[PDB]
Amino acid sequence: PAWQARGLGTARLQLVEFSAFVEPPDAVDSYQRHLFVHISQHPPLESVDVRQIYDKFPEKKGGLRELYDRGPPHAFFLVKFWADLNWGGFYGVSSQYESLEHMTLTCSSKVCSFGKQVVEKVETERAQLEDGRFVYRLLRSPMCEYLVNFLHKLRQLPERYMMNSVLENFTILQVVTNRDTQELLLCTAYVFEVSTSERGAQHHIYRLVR
Ligand SMILES: CC(=O)CCc1c[nH]c2ccc(OCc3ccccc3)cc12
Repeated sequence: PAWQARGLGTARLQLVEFSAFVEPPDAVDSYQRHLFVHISQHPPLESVDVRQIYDKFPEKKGGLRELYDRGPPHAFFLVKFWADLNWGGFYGVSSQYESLEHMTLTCSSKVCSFGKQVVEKVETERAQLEDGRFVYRLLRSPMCEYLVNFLHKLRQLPERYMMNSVLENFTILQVVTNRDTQELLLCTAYVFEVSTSERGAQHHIYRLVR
């Protein structure tokens, strides 16, 4: 019917902002950051069948199929990114979410290659009540050396189509849960392409359904 999402969020937990970036060693003297990917959230979304992408994510325990069976279904999103790979500095990742309620969150980010987990970062964040809403800040988390090395390698490939072949097998799953209750709040699958040089980062957000 309606009650379908218009952005990457639920009624309990909206994404405010996400970005992955690099600030070069000279940012100290004149500031600059490069954004590989970026979502800012300050008509319903299109949907994609989750069965179609199981094989791109880990299986057995905390993999897509069992997370979807566990549910709740309305918390599952797919982000397609066109990443801007055109730039020993600082590689970071910043997320911010908002809720009506006070929770401690667990945020897990699982990097996967050919559908199999390679690295995983798990952080927790207690709420900070601000003007009405609660807010959850995970700003400037350092990027896993895995990704940093991946990026440098990807950057050097001589053809966009090779970058996209390589990225065809590279995925990220973000799972955010209420650390106290264990309830799942947001689950986001990321699939990746490279954008062209002078087009910067873009994205498109889908609901995951079945
Ligand atoms: C501390 C960590 O390592 C967490 C990293 C993380 C969580 N969600 C993400 C979504 C996208 C992303 O990187 C963008 C990218 C990756 C590969 C090629 C081009 C662009 C990184 C992350």
